[PDB]
Amino acid sequence: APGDIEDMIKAGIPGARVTIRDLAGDGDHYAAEVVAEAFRGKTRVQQHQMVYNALKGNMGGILHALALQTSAPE
Ligand SMILES: [Co+2]
Repeated sequence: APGDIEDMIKAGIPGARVTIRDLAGDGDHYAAEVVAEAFRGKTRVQQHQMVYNALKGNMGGILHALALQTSAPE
């Protein structure tokens, strides 16, 4: 459902700030910015892993369907 991606990220990574946009408005492919203190000192690969974990396999094709930008809070 709409908002479900954002909900799962925030449930799985407590304290995360999430910005989700629906690429092409197609209800299929998305881009997400996730900012979380738990990401500080982790590599981008490590941060993305935490986001994939948060989605708990609910999003088919997530490797290509959820384009990620992650960072520690500024
Ligand atoms: Co696809």
